[PDB]
Amino acid sequence: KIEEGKLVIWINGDKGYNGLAEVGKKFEKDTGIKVTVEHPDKLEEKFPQVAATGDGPDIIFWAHDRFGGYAQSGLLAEITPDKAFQDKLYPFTWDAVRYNGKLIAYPIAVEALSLIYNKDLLPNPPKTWEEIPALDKELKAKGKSALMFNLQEPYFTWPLIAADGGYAFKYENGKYDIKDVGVDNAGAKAGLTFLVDLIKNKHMNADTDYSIAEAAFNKGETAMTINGPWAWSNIDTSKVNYGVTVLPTFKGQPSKPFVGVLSAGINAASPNKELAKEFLENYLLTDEGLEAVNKDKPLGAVALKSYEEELAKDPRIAATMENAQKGEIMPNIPQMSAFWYAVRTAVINAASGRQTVDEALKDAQTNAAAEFSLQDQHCESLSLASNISGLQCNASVDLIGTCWPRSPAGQLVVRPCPAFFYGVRYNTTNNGYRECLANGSWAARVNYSECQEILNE
Ligand SMILES: OC[C@H]1O[C@H](O[C@H]2[C@H](O)[C@@H](O)[C@@H](O)O[C@@H]2CO)[C@H](O)[C@@H](O)[C@@H]1O
Repeated sequence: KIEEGKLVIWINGDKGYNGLAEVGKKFEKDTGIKVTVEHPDKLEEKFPQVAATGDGPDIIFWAHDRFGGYAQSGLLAEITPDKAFQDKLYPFTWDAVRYNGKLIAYPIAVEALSLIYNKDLLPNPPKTWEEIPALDKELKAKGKSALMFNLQEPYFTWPLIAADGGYAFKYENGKYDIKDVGVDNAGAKAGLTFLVDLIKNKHMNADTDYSIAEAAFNKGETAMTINGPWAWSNIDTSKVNYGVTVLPTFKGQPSKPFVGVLSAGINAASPNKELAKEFLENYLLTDEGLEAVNKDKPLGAVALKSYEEELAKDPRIAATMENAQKGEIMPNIPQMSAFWYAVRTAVINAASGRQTVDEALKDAQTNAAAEFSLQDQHCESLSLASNISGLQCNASVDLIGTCWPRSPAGQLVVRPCPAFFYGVRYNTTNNGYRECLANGSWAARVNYSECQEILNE
């Protein structure tokens, strides 16, 4: 458990943490409270793993789209800023952090991906995606490359996939339809087909991650990169003469990046709740506070009206806003992470040719919509027919495909042993045993010691 009398904050390592550290350093010699800022790898997934065990940081910075999930697991306190404080920020940023009626975080900044290009290597930037393959074949000559960006994270490839009709969840009569998923329609299919083709013809390498693309652009090896306002800082230091511009169109349609609002949540387990509120409202979300972070790594447009009034003239902020305009603010519904993971997997499996586009994307449809396997359905039909009173274990299938049907609590359940002729599973004459516990959980212990064939296999 986190201790009382300090503040532990987590932010992504691509953001201006050292800028945030100074705000906490100003906070420290003002109230007398130690603020230590960290930036763990895989933060957005690490937070729920530590939190639910009452162990996270006090405050957490991530784009708003993950917050609905956190809120549903009960990891976030609901924030209580007065009407005076709410007026200091843009209404739409508040919408982004509003979940099931309640405000669940403080909005900080509006992020959108932009096309970044090298002016010395590329006077005029391409307007269409279709002309980049033609462009890279010219840059073959001078040992340079047209375009590299993070192909590991579907945030970067989504703008292309969304362009021609692909979407996450259908919005419908003031709500998202979590079963209606635009991940393998004609539009999404086209977009990825096009991406996959850039790698086949060797215009990009499927193993290109964030820091590979970053290093390539900033040293002058590549002509373009796709990135957000945080990236700018290092590019300045590099002294590369760069432009920030509207993302290329695909099939005459604009790229549609998913816009994120950087946001700060309060750990529901954290005792230091008022102290956390004290920090964000009075120290971070201020001209000074936000300026300090922005200097370190640019935030984009900021949620605080007053300080946004300052940054507005920056042509690069304009470009961010032009792209954000073409795209959309992400939903914050708890299914967003199932969506992201689906697309993350689709893109990588296709990127490496483990799957075709259509296989990769039909899988993504499955994944994103939280749909039931055939195996799931088969197993659930095993008890539906006969009725039990009281606590029950839900049907589930274990990692060797044994179906443990819905069963009464506190009972031993007997199922046929698995065996496999090559890929073909079948059931033997022997049995495996598993207890359904008094509390409706399946026991971790599964006795397979009589399963003669599988032991031999
Ligand atoms: O790649 C999917 C990923 O995209 C977004 O994460 C962004 C984040 O919002 C940006 O601020 C920046 O740090 O880059 C991240 C991409 O690595 C979503 O916010 C996130 O939920 C999603 O998984």
